[PDB]
Amino acid sequence: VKKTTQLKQMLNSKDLEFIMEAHNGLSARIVQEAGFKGIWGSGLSVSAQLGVRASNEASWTQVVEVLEFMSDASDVPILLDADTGYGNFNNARRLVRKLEDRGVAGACLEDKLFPKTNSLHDGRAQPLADIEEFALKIKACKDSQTDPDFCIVARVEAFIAGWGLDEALKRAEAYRNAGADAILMHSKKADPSDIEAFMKAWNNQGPVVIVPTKYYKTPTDHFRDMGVSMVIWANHNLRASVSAIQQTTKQIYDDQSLVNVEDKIVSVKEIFRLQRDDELVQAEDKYLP
Amino acid sequence: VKKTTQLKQMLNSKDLEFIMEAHNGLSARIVQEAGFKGIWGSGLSVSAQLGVRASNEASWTQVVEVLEFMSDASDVPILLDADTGYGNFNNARRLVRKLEDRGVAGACLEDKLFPKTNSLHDGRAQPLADIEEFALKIKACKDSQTDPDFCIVARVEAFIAGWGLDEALKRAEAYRNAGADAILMHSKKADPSDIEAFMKAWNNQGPVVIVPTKYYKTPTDHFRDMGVSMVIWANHNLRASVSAIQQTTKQIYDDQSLVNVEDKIVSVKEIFRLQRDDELVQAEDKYLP
Amino acid sequence: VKKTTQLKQMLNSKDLEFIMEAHNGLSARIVQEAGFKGIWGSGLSVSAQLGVRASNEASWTQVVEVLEFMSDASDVPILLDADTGYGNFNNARRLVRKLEDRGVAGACLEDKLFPKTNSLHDGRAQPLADIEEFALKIKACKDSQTDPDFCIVARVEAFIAGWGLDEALKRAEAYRNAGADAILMHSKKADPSDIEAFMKAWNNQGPVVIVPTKYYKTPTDHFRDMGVSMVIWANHNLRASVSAIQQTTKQIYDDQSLVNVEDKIVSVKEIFRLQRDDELVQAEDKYLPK
Amino acid sequence: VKKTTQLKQMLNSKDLEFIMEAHNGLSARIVQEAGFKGIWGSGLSVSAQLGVRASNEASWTQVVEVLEFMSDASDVPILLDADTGYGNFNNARRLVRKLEDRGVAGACLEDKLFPKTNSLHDGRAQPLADIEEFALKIKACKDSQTDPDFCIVARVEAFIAGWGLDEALKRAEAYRNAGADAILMHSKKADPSDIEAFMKAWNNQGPVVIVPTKYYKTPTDHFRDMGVSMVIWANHNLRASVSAIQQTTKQIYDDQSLVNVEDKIVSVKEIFRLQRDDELVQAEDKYLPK
Repeated sequence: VKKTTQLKQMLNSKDLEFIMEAHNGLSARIVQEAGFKGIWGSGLSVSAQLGVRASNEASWTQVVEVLEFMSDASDVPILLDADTGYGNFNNARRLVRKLEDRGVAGACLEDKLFPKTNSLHDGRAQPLADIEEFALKIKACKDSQTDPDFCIVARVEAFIAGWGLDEALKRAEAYRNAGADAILMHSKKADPSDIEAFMKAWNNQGPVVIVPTKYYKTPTDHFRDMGVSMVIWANHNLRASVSAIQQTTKQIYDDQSLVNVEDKIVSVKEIFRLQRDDELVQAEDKYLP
Repeated sequence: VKKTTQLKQMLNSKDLEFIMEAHNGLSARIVQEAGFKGIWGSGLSVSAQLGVRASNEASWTQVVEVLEFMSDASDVPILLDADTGYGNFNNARRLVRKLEDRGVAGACLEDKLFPKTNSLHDGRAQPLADIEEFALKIKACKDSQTDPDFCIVARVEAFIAGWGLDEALKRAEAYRNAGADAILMHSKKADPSDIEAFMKAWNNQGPVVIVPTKYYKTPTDHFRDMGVSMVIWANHNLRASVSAIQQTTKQIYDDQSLVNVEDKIVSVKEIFRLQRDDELVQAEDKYLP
Repeated sequence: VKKTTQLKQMLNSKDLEFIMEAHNGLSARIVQEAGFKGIWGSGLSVSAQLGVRASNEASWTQVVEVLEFMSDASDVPILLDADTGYGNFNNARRLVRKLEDRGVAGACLEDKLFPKTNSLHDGRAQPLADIEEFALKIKACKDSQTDPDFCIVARVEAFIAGWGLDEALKRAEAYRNAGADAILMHSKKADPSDIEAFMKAWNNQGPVVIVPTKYYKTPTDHFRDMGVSMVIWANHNLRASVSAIQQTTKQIYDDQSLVNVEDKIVSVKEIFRLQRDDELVQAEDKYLPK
Repeated sequence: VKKTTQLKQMLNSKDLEFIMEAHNGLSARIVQEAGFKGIWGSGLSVSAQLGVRASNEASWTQVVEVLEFMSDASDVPILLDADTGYGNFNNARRLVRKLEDRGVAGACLEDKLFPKTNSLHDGRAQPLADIEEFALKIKACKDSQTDPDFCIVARVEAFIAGWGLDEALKRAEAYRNAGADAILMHSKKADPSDIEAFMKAWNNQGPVVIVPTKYYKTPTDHFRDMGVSMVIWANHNLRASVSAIQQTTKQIYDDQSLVNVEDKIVSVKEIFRLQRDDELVQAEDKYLPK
């Protein structure tokens, strides 16, 4: 079954689904091997592994190539955190076609104003992309896909930006009506109130995706009770990697020896297995004289 | 001081120097922050993070771009594990110019036959690149660099391939005479005998670089006693990352919650700091109205 | 009707087919609008447009990227001249998988030693890739396609390398038996004698592709008579482009004016048409608020 | 003499300078061999050769990559038409840093709204990027160059956008004050009236670059009289290339022969020369065993 279809089924299923963040081919393979039915191509993680910020410093094609390697290394669908589509509807649909061709299952586009044009840090709510413009962007992507199952998730930034439930609902409905396959409802809060308020008002007009990072103490059954469709574990592999690399690097730096890390890290043979080195060995014996 | 010069000084200094493996921009930054004077752009790690094998599946330009991101994220020199130069002398010197332009400090080229043309698994020693050909490849790289301090490290595979000290010495001397800035003498052994045998016979004709991965129990002072110039901690950040990602992924998969990983990984704010998010914030306040 | 299938039908059709060289997205669209049923992604042309030599200087992914834009800009199949596959069978199949993914219809691989290991130029015949190695490379490529109709064309370098017909025949049969969709038989003669000799000895064991650049005075019907499946017009758009650019640049350099070129070149409106600018104009009208 | 410096001296020289458009490594080398002291990395040409529209469809890194091959194939400075910098000041400076690193000598940024947010076509004058935003973008670019001589040219869209001379002057002064090495003043008229009006009001506050594509009948000496620093021949190699490719492809399509093109296009030997194939031949002789 196509990865696009796999993701689409997840978004539309009656069960709470989960997708795990991965930021490179290696990361993607590990997530797949763990049993996750889906991968979250975190915009934060992809940019951070590259050493750059998540402000579209890396080009959209550079992001796409990272995801191409991720897609090549996984059988489960990857939902790409594509920010706002890297431009207008045209850049978004072009991105969609490229993701589609590389095997990526869907793209998550957010209704934030892009790029940042001013710098005002008052208490005001932050203006977002015009609703009709973003709805038309969603429509353009849906209209441009060649795989009817490719998914477009519309991330509503109303709560994050300082607006309220009414703005969140209006945007969610506009994007869902524009054809979004799911709505990712997000919040900056350390509790699930925004999510709760939205789900109550949403009346299940379509699948809802959430990112519990800040309110991670919330019992997962509470999301099920609310009919949430999918949970995204957004950036934990990247955060775990940094801890390990920082710890491993300092230890070696301090010891000028490998004695205190050798027993704490996977073997090199485990690395070869993750690269599927044996498939190549077999291939070499078959295709080389 | 230029990164090339930084690396060159390290190779020629009277002290045992160390460089730590890094496989992406994030990794490179962490190694730098830890205090390492140099970074080892591991061929194994770069390919593995991409989810592919270390058999030049990723193109040389794809490797170069990974290193471009690494170089952009570090001030210390990166010595790239460039396998055999991805082709003949011409591909090697072209690679050298691109690495040079991206800020990479040096390239390590090995005298293995590339690409693998046959598959015979007998006990015979494995044939390597013709000595004159490889020496000429080294010469071409040295002759093509526009930065006189860019470094070319010649990795001698004689011991690994099954040949002995005499072949290792002959190759080392030929490459050193061809202008190699240092000789990386490697072995597959779980003890330092090959390294010991070579250093005894080498009579310090030039800097020697080693990779203690398999004989990591060896006391580091023993390398100093032998006059080794540099130690490469080859792949430990990649191996540490995989352990963390595998552990973190399984935990979340099992718990369907973040409660058991949140306290074990770096915060998201630590990720922003590694991306130098504050420099951008400052820049936005200065360059945006 | 996938491009792969289109190219495959052309190779297996009963008529002499023709593919025109193109080296970028722009020339690919022009070749298509001209009515050509196929495009030749020339190694000489693609490397030349980039300003590098045709010796694997640009990486295979940079080449694939050029081909991606060409594929996007054309509805007809593109057959890429992929040298030897940029490495061994593994590099070759990964290349095929990437070309498939981007809409490229086929790849032409040649059996020469790669990369160059020595510079001896004595009159001797140049050694080629080991017949079995290359045959297995072809098989590895066929075995790894996800699209059954993707085409692998095997170019035999025997005549060019100095070997005779026997060796040209041996290699071709070997590559055909390995699964090549067609054999590209080439020679460095200014006459079609190597081709006539091979076609006679071949005995229609498979579609044969030729490049008549050097023996261009040979009537095309002669190729139909020999039962040649396809002809490649290998590099004339690149050569024509260079002539035009040199003359135009020279004219402007000398005149310090555009007066003597403006009437000899396409208008800017034609460029916009070739870019399909109007489609975007239409899309903005539909997808951007008023 | 770095390319950056070369381009900068041209912008600040007392003579009317000229840069020829090129869109790939091949045309860049041709422009150079013709004697042009500079190259115009046209946004129209680069996007067109790729077969896409000039609306930021190809990513900035794909554009930079094309420019990298162009830089490698030329010894004279290339001024890249970088639209608006592909985003805000941050995307613009990262672009400048990458262009510097690859040998590109300068970047031309324009003050139009990017990307397009709406499709209203009422007669109204089109709004542009906020003058302060763009000025700060220019400054951010100047502030981030590692090479002091890298050039930032600011293209003013006021006349084209429907605004008058006052606004064209306001923007230009603003961008010049921010540190632009030159101002590219453009108009969509078939006469140089907008340029004459601006040059008169400008009062030589800085080098001015123009593109006389639309008013090409205007004597070039007239631009010298106005004190114009540089002229850009914006897209004639691309236009000439398209003419040549269409004719050549058509000729071959109709004749199913190369007979009527072989004598009208450059020989293959000229392509090898342009690729500098002989240098590689010489290098192999020296670096490959016998």
